[PDB]
Amino acid sequence: MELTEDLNMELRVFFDTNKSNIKDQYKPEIAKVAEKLSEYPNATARIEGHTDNTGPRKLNERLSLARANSVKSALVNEYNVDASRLSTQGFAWDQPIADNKTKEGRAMNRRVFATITGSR
Amino acid sequence: ELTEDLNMELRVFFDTNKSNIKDQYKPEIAKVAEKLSEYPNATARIEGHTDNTGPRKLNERLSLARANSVKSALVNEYNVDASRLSTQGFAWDQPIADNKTKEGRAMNRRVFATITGSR
Repeated sequence: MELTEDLNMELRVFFDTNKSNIKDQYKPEIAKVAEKLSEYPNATARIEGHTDNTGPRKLNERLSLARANSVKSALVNEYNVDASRLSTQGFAWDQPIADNKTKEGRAMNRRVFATITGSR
Repeated sequence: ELTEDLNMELRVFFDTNKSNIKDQYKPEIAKVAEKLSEYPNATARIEGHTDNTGPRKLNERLSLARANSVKSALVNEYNVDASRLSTQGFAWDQPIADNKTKEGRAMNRRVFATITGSR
């Protein structure tokens, strides 16, 4: 007998300008991700952070990575997920998903998108 | 967004001329029923086969009887809705082993069921 269940999950977290903290509104989503990572012990997560295009380049390279690491930290420290199962990478303002010329668009760009995949 | 995809393959083997489900296969059939409940939209494609010995008509009926035997166990013993399960017999047309050997023929007298679903 061959039995496989494949998990596919996408997480989206947004941040305030120049901030890398996890706003309470996203805790329920992060909790759901931790739950599935427990339900699928072999699953891994690709966490990628981003920034809008305002401010010094290096500040944003660092900030984008800090955002991705903030999500990883929440999973690792609050939910005890094995750190090695999660990758983090920052892309500064290089991959926008919205218009940087508006407040709303910049808000969409200050984000962390994570893809969780794996089978059991 | 979140999704879970189910992919299962059940393999049941039969003795010459037989289409009964040997008790050793009940645990696996039980597992299939469990997953069909966990993934309510799942369906199964049950395909029966025979080795190349005997009349063509015997094997056309036997291959299908084997597939239906698996379907019947799920429907009657596990209350699985019949419409979610398709059955088809291929006689000896799709061997997976050499019919020249005893063990090869044993492998060919089978029913392979593919279960797919998502939630």
